[PDB]
Amino acid sequence: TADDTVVLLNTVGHSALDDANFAAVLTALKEANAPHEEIAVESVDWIDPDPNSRPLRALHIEGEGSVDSGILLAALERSFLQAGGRLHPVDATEIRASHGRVEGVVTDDGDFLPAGHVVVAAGARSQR
Amino acid sequence: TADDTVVLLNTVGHSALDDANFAAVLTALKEANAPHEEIAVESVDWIDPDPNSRPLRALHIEGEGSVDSGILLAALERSFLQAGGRLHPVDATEIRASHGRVEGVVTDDGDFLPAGHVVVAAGARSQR
Repeated sequence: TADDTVVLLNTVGHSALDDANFAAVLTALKEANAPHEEIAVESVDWIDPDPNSRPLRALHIEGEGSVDSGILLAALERSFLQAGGRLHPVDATEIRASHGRVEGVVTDDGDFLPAGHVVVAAGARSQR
Repeated sequence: TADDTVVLLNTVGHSALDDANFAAVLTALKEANAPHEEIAVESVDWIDPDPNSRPLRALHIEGEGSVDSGILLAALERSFLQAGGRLHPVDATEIRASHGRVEGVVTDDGDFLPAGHVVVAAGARSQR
């Protein structure tokens, strides 16, 4: 959805975070030889801030962009099926292991799925 | 009382004045080849602003300073007497002129002072 990012510095925050972090971003960009420049705030397109909340410094970072997370998920699902992956729309309840090896996964419908590899990427539920 | 001036840009004002005027100061300094530099706000000595009112840009102007107006007035009075001036601590009430020439000044004590030269520097009362 975008190729580039503009980092804005305004005074609606702590100097001890926002001033220090703006300097650290500028430094980290220089260290990594990343393409960027400090630009005039008047050259940032579209923004129409409250003058009392407006930025006084702006940082254009080239090749630091954004994705539509919904279109990304759809494209990952599509790409998974295309490569022969199978989607089973149930939740794991329990990982089964014995003698220090994975056997598979009990699902919340009562079934058991056997496997020699289990990758846990269950977000905030992963450790539990 | 000082040799140098720091111009501060904060967001406690209109962008249409403060942003335009900061740019105009920077421009006028560059045009005149006047000694100055845009400095980090963290390098401005003494200031301890409210973070929500703090400056995000600062401009050091070299050889643009200040005087104590009270010591200046005392020094001007002293220097006037030294050069043969006489201080008469009354106010002019009326300038007298005839045949398109100054005759002198009626003072608020009722007296009349004759002169061939009258210089009006009575601040806001000068035109009246």
